Amino acid sequence: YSGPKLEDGKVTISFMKELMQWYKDQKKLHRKCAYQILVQVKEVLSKLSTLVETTLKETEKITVCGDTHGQFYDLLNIFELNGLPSETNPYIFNGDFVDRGSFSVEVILTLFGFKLLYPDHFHLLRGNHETDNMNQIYGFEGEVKAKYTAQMYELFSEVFEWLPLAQCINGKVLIMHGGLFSEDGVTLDDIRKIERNRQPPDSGPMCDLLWSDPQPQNGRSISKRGVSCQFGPDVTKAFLEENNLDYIIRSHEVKAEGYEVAHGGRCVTVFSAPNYCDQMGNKASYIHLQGSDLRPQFHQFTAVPHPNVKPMAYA
Ligand SMILES: C[C@]1(C(=O)O)[C@@H]2CC[C@@H](O2)[C@@]1(C)C(=O)O
Ligand SMILES: [Mn+2]
Ligand SMILES: [Mn+2]
Repeated sequence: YSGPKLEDGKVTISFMKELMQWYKDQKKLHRKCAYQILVQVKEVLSKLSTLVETTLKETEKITVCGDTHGQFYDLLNIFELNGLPSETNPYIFNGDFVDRGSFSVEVILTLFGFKLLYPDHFHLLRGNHETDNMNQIYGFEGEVKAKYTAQMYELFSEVFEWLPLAQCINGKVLIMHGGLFSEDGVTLDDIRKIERNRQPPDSGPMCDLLWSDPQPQNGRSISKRGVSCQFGPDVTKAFLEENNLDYIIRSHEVKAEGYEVAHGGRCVTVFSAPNYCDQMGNKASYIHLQGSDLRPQFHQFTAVPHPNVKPMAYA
């Protein structure tokens, strides 16, 4: 083994640079190093609140990315366009890191590595795909079994259970993978209090955060996905008012331009997997927020080449 090695058992910036190159070249991180990253990141995530609360000073910025779905070469493109993560270039990845794309292992270990390196500036929120039933079907479990072992997969599953479910910036912008709730009256404190270290239930606030979608018409509808609901602009308005928020950013749906702003400004979708599954032909985007101006600034990007491995090859 002549690949990336942790230094004194810990992630460093040089390790991360070596790792990204190793992965670009289609090589595998030694199982012992992967294991160390997973055990250490479990510890880090398990100490976090279900609702991560982050203050952005006036001179600070943050980048918000939506679904990446194992599109590792596109993840590298994000970092090339927007800079590597650091204490002055923080990131939030809003769920759905794995499944569908066939470089899910490379995406997730790169994301976990950066979480370890910059724990206060590199944020990961759970998506509906960071779950066992989804991973069993949509590629990630197959990919981990192919590259490592079932035991390694079990560890990933345990780590995913500790991913926080939402993040609030400056008490003004709430970020979650899916969206808002099937019942009125949910508060930020209710979210804080969710016991998240589990597979999601098929109903209730944890399910909704990971699974719901906005709809343009007022009200709520039964979801076509078979779980959670669609929520209209009236739902969003009431939730923002009760919680003293400005707007929400969510992900969870492909958008041709990589983003959408619904509910009159109140419900933003960001989606960061361009040409999704090598077929959708969509642009992707990421968002910049600034401490002095939390209105979203969209930055679009398009797919880059990757090795010839088909989406879902491991599913
Ligand atoms: C189909 C998708 C998936 O994750 O299964 C994939 C494509 C759009 C979005 O990401 C999706 C609907 C989601 O679950 O977030
Ligand atoms: Mn998704
Ligand atoms: Mn999703």
